[PDB]
Amino acid sequence: SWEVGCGAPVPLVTCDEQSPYRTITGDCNNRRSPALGAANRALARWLPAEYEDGLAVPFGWTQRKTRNGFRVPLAREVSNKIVGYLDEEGVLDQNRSLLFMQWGQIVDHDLDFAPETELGSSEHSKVQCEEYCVQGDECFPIMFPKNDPKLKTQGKCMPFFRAGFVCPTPPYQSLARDQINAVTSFLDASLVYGSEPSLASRLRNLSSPLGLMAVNQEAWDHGLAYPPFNNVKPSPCEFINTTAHVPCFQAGDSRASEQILLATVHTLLLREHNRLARELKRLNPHWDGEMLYQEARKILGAFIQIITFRDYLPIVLGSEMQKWIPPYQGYNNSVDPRISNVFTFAFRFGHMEVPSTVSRLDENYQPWGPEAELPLHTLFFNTWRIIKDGGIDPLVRGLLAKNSKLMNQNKMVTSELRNKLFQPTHKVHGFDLAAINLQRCRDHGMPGYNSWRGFCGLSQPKTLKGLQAVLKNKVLAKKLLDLYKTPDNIDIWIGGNAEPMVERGRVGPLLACLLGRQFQQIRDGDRFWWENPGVFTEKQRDSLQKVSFSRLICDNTHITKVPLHAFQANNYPHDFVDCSAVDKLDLSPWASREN
Ligand code: HEM
Ligand SMILES: *[C@@H]1O[C@H](CO)[C@@H](O[C@@H]2O[C@H](CO)[C@@H](O[C@@H]3O[C@H](CO)[C@@H](O)[C@H](O)[C@@H]3O)[C@H](O)[C@H]2NC(C)=O)[C@H](O)[C@H]1NC(C)=O
Ligand SMILES: *[C@@H]1O[C@H](CO)[C@@H](O[C@@H]2O[C@H](CO)[C@@H](O[C@H]3O[C@H](CO)[C@@H](O)[C@H](O)[C@@H]3O)[C@H](O)[C@H]2NC(C)=O)[C@H](O)[C@H]1NC(C)=O
Ligand SMILES: *[C@@H]1O[C@H](CO)[C@@H](O[C@@H]2O[C@H](CO)[C@@H](O[C@H]3O[C@H](CO)[C@@H](O)[C@H](O)[C@@H]3O)[C@H](O)[C@H]2NC(C)=O)[C@H](O)[C@H]1NC(C)=O
Ligand SMILES: *[C@@H]1O[C@H](CO)[C@@H](O[C@@H]2O[C@H](CO)[C@@H](O)[C@H](O)[C@H]2NC(C)=O)[C@H](O)[C@H]1NC(C)=O
Ligand SMILES: [Ca+2]
Repeated sequence: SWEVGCGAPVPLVTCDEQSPYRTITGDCNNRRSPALGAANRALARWLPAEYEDGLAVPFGWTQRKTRNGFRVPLAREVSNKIVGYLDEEGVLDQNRSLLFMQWGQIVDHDLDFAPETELGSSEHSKVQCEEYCVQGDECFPIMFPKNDPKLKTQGKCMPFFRAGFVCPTPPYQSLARDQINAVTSFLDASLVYGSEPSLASRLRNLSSPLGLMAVNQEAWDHGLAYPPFNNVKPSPCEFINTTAHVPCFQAGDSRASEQILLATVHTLLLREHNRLARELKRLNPHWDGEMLYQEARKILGAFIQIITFRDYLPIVLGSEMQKWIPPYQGYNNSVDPRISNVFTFAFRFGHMEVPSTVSRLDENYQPWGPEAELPLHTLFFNTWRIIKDGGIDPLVRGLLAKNSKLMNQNKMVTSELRNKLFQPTHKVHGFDLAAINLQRCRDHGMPGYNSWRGFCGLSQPKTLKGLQAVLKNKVLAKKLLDLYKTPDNIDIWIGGNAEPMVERGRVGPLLACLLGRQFQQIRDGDRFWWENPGVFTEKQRDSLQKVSFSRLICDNTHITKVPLHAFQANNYPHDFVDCSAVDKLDLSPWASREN
C-alpha cells in the first residue's frame, strides 16, 4: 500500500519531551509516532474509502455510473422529501437548553475541520461553478430536482466545492483520497489558541509581559472584552449589513463568526483566558509572559475537557456511554488519537438541534426590547448584533433560558438552516445545510449506512420491513427507500440520524457507537488529558473538578442569575440562583514558591 508519510504539513517541529505544554500544532503528544493527532493531516480511516472509480471521484458525479445497481439520489431531493418541515411548533427540547446545542458546536470545532478547496486568487473556476453550474475538477454542484422552488429564485444549482486532500491539492492519483484535518485532534481548546504556530502568535498581546490575549480596541462590552476584529477585507460579516461596517471576530478557528451564538461562547472563552492569566500574575508575580499564556492555556484545556466529558457527553450518548466510554485508567500510548473521517459526519447530528429563533433577554429574563426574538438566518456572520445591539449579556441569558430543538423523524433540520443558509464567500441567503452535508458524505467517500451499521455490530437492514424495525417508523423508512432503493446506499448522515434515540440520551444506536469510540480514543490517546497523573498536580485536579459552565458565565459576564445545571431545561425564576451559590475555581495550588 502506502505512501507511509505523504503530504507537507508544518514541516518544522522537533520535540522537547520535557516540556509540560502541548504544541499549538498538536505534534509531540505521542513519543513513539510524533505526528499522531497533529494538525493538517489525513483524517483517520476506520473503513476503506468508497469512490465510484475506487480512487477519488464521488458517488453522484457521473450520470451513467451507479452505486450498487442504482442511481444515487440528488443531494437536495433527499432533503426536500425527508429532511424539511414547516410547522415549528413543538420541536423544542423540553429537557435541554440552547447551550446543549451550543456546546456541541464548540467541542466539534475544537476537534475537527476539513477546509474547502477554494484554490486560486483571481479565478474563473469559481465563476463557472456558481454561474453556470459546470461540474468538473474541484467544483461539485448540488443540482435542483424538478419543481424546486429555488429554481425560480436561485438558478439551476447550489455552488459546492470539494474538500481539501492530502499530498498536494492539484488532482493526482495513487491511494484513495483522504481529506485534511486543519485542526488538532486532541480536545485542547484550539478554537481559542489556534492550530498554526503562525496564527497562535497573532492572537496574543505580545505588547506586555502578562501572557494576555489580543482584544478588540474599537468596541467594549461594559468594560469586558471582545475578540479582535479580522481586518481582512472583503469579509462576510460586513456584507450582511453594509451600513454597520462591523467585521467578523478573529479566533484560532475560522468558523468563529458563522453564527451569533458561536461567537458568543468564543467571547466567554477568550475572556476567561485573560482572567486566569491575570489571577496567575496575582499569585505568581515573578512569572514571565510565556508561563502565563501557557499555564492559562492549560487550565482552559482542562476546563473544556471536564465540561465535555462530565456534563455534555453523559446527556448525549446516554445509557450507551459506559458501554463505549468506560472510566479512565491511564494514558495508552497504543491508541490512535486521530479523528476519523466518519466522525466529521457523526457529530453533525447537532444540525437537527438548532431551533428557528435566537432570543435576547434582559436582567429580569424578560424579552429584551422590540426585536428580542430574531430569525436565525439573519444571524449567520452577524457580529453587528453583538457589538451594536446589547453585547453578549442578552444572548448568554437566552442560552440558559431557551430550549434546544429536539431531533424528530418528521421534523429534522430547521428551514432557517435547510433553506436560508449563508455561505461566507457567496452572496445569497439560500443554501441547504442538509444538501451540503449529503454531498460531503459523498465527497469524503463515505461507505453507506450498512457498512457502518456492521462496523458497530448492529443488524444490517436490507429489506423495507427490515429498515422499519430499526427506524421504528413505517412512513420514513418508505420515503428513504423510494429514493435510495437500498439501505446499503443510504448516506451515513441521514441514515444515522433517522434512527430513534437511545435511552436517556440524544442520539441513536449507530451514532452512539461512532461518537462513543472517538471520544474514548481522544481521551485515552491524549498524553495531556487532565486526569492522567503528571499533567496536573494532585491538588490542582481537585479544584478543576469544581468548574461549571455556570461559573464561566458568572466570572465573565454581568449575568447574576444562573442555573446550577446549565445543560438541562431551566425556568425563571425557580431554577435560577445567585452566582454566589456556584462553586469558584480556586487557583491557589498554582502558586509556585522560591526558597
Ligand atoms: C447555527 C449553528 C450552526 C451553523 C450555522 C453551522 C454551520 C456549519 C457549516 C456551513 C458547516 C460546513 C459543512 C460542510 O461544508 O461540510 C459546518 C460544519 C460542521 N458542523 Fe456545524 N453549524 C452549526 C452548529 C453546529 C453544532 C451545534 C454542531 C455540534 C453539535 C456542529 C457540528 C459540525 C461539525 C462536526 C462540522 C464539520 C467539522 C469539520 O470541518 O470537520 N455544527 N457547520
Ligand atoms: C444595519 O445596522 C444598523 C446598526 O448599526 C441598524 O440601524 C439601527 O436600527 C435600529 C432600528 O431598527 C435603530 O434603533 C432605534 O433606536 C432606539 C434604540 O437605539 C429605539 O428606541 C428605536 O425604537 C429604534 O429601534 C438604530 O438607531 C439604528 N442605528 C442607526 C442610527 O443606524 C440597521 O437596522 C441595520 N440594518 C440591517 C439591514 O440589518
Ligand atoms: C432531564 O435530563 C437531566 C440531565 O441528565 C436529568 O437529570 C438526571 O436525573 C437522574 C436522577 O436519578 C440521574 O440519572 C440517573 O437516573 C437513574 C437513577 O435513578 C439511573 O438509572 C441512571 O443510570 C442515572 O444514574 C442524573 O444524574 C441526572 N443528571 C444530572 C447529571 O444532573 C433529568 O432526570 C431529566 N428529566 C426528565 C425528563 O426526566
Ligand atoms: C494589551 O495589554 C495592554 C496592557 O494590559 C492593554 O492596555 C490596557 O488597555 C486597557 C483597556 O483598554 C486600559 O484600561 C483603561 O484605561 C483607562 C483607565 O484610566 C480607562 O479610562 C480606559 O477606558 C481603559 O479601559 C489600560 O489603560 C491599558 N494599559 C496600559 C498598560 O496601557 C492593551 O489594550 C492590550 N492590547 C491588545 C490589542 O490586546
Ligand atoms: C491499551 O489499549 C489498546 C487498544 O485498545 C489495547 O491493545 C489491545 O490488546 C489486546 C489484548 O488485550 C490485543 O488483542 C489487541 O491487539 C489490542 N487492541 C487493539 C484495538 O489494537 C491494550 O490492551 C491497552 N493496554 C493497556 C496496558 O491498557
Ligand atoms: Ca483540537
